[PDB]
Amino acid sequence: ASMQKLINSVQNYAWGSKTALTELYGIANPQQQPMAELWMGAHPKSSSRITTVSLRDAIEKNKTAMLGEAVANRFGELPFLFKVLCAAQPLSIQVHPNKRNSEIGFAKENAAGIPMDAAERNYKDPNHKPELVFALTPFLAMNAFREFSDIVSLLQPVAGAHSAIAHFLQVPNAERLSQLFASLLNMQGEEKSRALAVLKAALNSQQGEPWQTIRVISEYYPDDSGLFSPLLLNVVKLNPGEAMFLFAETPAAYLQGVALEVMANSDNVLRAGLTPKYIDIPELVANVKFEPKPAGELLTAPVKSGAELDFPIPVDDFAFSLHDLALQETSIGQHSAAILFCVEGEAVLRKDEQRLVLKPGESAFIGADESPVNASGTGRLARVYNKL
Repeated sequence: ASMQKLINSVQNYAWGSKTALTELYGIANPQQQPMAELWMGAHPKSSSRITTVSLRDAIEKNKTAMLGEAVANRFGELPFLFKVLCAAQPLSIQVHPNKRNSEIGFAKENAAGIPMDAAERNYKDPNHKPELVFALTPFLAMNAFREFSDIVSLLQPVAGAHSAIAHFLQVPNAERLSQLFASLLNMQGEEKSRALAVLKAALNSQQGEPWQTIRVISEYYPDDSGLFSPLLLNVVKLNPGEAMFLFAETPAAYLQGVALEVMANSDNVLRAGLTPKYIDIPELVANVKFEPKPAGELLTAPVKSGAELDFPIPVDDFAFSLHDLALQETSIGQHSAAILFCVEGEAVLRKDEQRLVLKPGESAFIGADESPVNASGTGRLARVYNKL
């Protein structure tokens, strides 16, 4: 009644793990389909359900009661989508355009009648909202350009791969990094073969990172210019419990591991490597900020208050927090809708006389009108909500 145990959709994309969700959370998979994403939210294409009715429909009927006044007024819907992402294969490198360009791209595609579900559709929102990724198992990824001196150092053993690399080495700056980035992506035929050969040779003469990451990617993307991108972008291996923001105009890729993912329901994606799909390179370059981001600034620094561990997000759309469960009840309240997810151990949620048990991988939806709820047990409980 007050606490709705969620029935969640599993997107079976080809790149998904066949065993990850089953091993971690005991979720059934007898056909051994690749389970890529567990969706917790009210996305129109595949909303979570409550005991069954659609959560989206449940929210539609009583928005102010379910979402709260603040969220209803600001967004008019559940403003976030909460996912468990299981990367068995490396995914494409993606850029999320900024607000200004997101409006134009969104408008451009709408002006040409491009449907929202079409494969050509890159822009599905007239705004940039950030994305938080939170590691559940060791999570390999790429995020943002390295310091120019770091890129210089890493490009030395493959200087002869392409003239644009040599060009960047002469003057390591933003505009030549942009030229390098675009030229790499635009390599064709024997220009591509020559460059790749030089890289594959360097793999045998270089050790450690990011050369090991290139080897891991090359199994799935052997004939792809994106194999050079770990030399340009920071390779990050998040330990369980660490988190990362996806920034606008900043190339990033999820390579392997299991992680929680909070985002806005609609997303804008320009592919930037590790993909068979066509890439509009001028549009990509126009939507990329070629400014180095040091490794220290990649991880989101959380804030611990009591048993709550908040990961501050620079926008009101969604908030993320971990709650260390104890045997004594602690109150988990909010002025908005919340989705509670049991990360590990076990979570007993209580609202008056109602009790709801959540084993790892299970989740519950708490409406704004049913806050607060008392949580006890062991392990950690993850919450997505709004600080409004």
